[PDB]
Amino acid sequence: PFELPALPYPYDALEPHIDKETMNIHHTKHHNTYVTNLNAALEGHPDLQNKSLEELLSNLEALPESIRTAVRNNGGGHANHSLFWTILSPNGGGEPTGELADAINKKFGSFTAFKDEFSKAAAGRFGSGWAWLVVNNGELEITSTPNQDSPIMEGKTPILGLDVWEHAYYLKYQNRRPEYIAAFWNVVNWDEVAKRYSEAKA
Amino acid sequence: PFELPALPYPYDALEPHIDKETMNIHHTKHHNTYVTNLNAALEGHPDLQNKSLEELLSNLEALPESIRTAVRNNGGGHANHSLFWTILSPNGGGEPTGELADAINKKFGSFTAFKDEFSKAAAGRFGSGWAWLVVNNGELEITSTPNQDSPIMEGKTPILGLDVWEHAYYLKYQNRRPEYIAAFWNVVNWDEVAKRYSEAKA
Ligand SMILES: [Mn+2]
Ligand SMILES: [Mn+2]
Repeated sequence: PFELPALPYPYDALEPHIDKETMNIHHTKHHNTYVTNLNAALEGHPDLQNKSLEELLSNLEALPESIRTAVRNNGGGHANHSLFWTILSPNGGGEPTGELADAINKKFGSFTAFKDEFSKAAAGRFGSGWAWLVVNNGELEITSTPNQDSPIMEGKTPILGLDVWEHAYYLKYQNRRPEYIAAFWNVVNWDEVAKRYSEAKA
Repeated sequence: PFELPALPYPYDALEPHIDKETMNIHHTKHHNTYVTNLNAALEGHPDLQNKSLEELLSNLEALPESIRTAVRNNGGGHANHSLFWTILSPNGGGEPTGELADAINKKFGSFTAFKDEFSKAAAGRFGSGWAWLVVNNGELEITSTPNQDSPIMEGKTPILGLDVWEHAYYLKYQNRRPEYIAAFWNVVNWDEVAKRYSEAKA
């Protein structure tokens, strides 16, 4: 079944940009709740217990109506937060390089303009949701989704996401989401984003 | 123009059920932001500037296309928090009385049963939103809405509401929303809910 992934860094590694208390609660309680509920939803269906998260979220239409919403919300929660951890790093920040930077420069004109568009999208998502950079049939684009909806449901491959649920920033930033977004850029693991872009292109 | 209402009690008054810090921030920053953004969307539209919040939210389609969303979200936020403050009280708690008590026993069986299904409605609202006791053509019903949507848009009159945006409970309760839902019952101003129920029946 599905398992809570271990973090690749200590819970305080992202200070002062994300507080360790938030990292611990976000991971051990928010994320792990999504995993347990996801597993609970599929307990009665050996049909589905051997399918990847990507397969389930691409075939939401086919799942029984009794669990469709559970898989949507808890499967999305698991998929989104699993990606989130990997694209953070205490050694992150800076700018992308190589093929990825070249792709960003062509679609958005500059890395600066990409940051602005991504920050605007993250600030504009009313209520709970996520802001994404995705690969959509070989092309980069910025989008945002509500609640725990994953772009995989729309046939898009996420390579970078920013959780803008209030639980991701309230303890430290309270209502000041924009400076949580500003702080986010100092811990982005661009090497991981590039790896995911290299893989999504295929 | 619309203005941020004064609270009829100190920020200290609902302890230990709701922390003063949250009350202060919820009022002067979250709610205030909704009011200012509502007034800003209406600037340049003097035809809309003497219409009540109820009239605005009931005919969102009549509003121009470019401000419709701003009014739904910030108008809804203003209407919802305005009601929220009035149904909290340091002298609250207990059970309803009289007309409202009979209407609740009749429709839900008993105050305990109504509490149970109102608590589950509040807990089951995924993401941001509100739990409501509304009057719908003279009849009581429990419902919930996403984000800052107000049941006034559907033609229902809210007489009691519970804010379940994470900012409403995260500083004190973090992920434990049910703990916050349970504490909410100790500060409910049932007298206010009664006056509202009395007036919606007209
Ligand atoms: Mn989250
Ligand atoms: Mn609120």
